[PDB]
Amino acid sequence: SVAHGLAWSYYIGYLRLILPELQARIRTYNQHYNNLLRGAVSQRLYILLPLDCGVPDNLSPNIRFLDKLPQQTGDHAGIKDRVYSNSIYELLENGQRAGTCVLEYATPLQTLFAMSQYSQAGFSREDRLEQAKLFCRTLEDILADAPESQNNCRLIAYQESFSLSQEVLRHLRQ
Amino acid sequence: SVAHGLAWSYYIGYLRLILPELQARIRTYNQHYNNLLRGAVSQRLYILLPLDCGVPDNLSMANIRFLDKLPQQTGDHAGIKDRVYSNSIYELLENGQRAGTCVLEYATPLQTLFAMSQYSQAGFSREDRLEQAKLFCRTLEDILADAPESQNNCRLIAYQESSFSLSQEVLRHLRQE
Ligand SMILES: Nc1nc(=O)c2ncn([C@@H]3O[C@@H]4COP(=O)(O)O[C@@H]5[C@@H](O)[C@H](n6cnc7c(N)ncnc76)O[C@@H]5COP(=O)(O)O[C@@H]3[C@@H]4O)c2[nH]1
Repeated sequence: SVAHGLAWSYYIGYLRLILPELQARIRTYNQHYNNLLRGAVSQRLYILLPLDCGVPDNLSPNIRFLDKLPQQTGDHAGIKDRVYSNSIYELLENGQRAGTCVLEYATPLQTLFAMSQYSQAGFSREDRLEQAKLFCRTLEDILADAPESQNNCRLIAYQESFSLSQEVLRHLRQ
Repeated sequence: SVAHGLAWSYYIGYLRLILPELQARIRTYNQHYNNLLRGAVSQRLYILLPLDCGVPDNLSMANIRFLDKLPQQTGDHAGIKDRVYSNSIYELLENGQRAGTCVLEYATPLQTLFAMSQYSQAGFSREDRLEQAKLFCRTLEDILADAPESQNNCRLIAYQESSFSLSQEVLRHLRQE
């Protein structure tokens, strides 16, 4: 299926590569690049999984972009020093800072949305919802048995006055 | 199907983003005379599509010699600000002498197909892999044929496996202006 391939590519080509190094990158940021009065970046990659596949290019009102982690580079598929970058976000609640975390949308959901938009893909909006859920289930089952493993990332799936900050804060507060 | 999603993934999240800016990046590189004294970088992105899905991480080691990187291109995508896209320049040797210079890379989704055939949890046989790899290439060509970003700035190089010369494979396409 469509979602089966997207989920395995998200793991094979991304999570498997950046999860084993995420802990070292976050500890580097907290010790050197963090401003004096800014909070420790929580561990773990928080992955946003909107089932409607609505992915804005700019995630950054209670979610404010702070900074980027140090880059991770590697050679892949003949591209020398392919760069992997992640963004740190501040989470506001009642005007007060409630958390800071590495946060991003699952990029394959943008592919599912584009396929529903383009007639040549032959892919309906109903197909999109079924495949989005199937993507999330496959990714969870992959991570459950993955050595790089689910303990470096949290999947935040949700369907849609929904508040995205409160959704992430609920996961960030255990 | 598996290949259907990977092809659209390759177009939506990569080719449609870098192909419209590729010509201007190569031109800027060729405008520096110390770069050009090596040899000029040909236009177009040359995409290697081995049907067996054997994709090494280092193509230079695998008559194909890494030269330099093309200046990076950045953009904001899915909440990752200033995501970095990079491409590499290779010179192709023939009888010990440089015969061509081009931007060259494997299609990264073929490594997903390979890894799926390797992992039992994917439920994906080697027969499945060959079928989907051919479906991937056809679906990618049909997308590029109708893509406004267009296939006039990229070349697909599909092949399988006697001595096989990848450098000669690319050189045959590179010499077809
Ligand atoms: N050669 C090459 N250089 C690149 O910079 C690049 N960036 C993307 N792609 C390929 O285009 C297609 C779609 O791009 P994504 O949705 O962003 O990647 C999807 C995306 O779900 C995720 N991902 C990969 N790199 C990521 C990154 N740097 N940041 C966030 N997510 C990423 O993991 C998938 C597999 O990645 P790749 O298997 O490396 O190949 C991709 C894919 O085939 C690239 N291909």
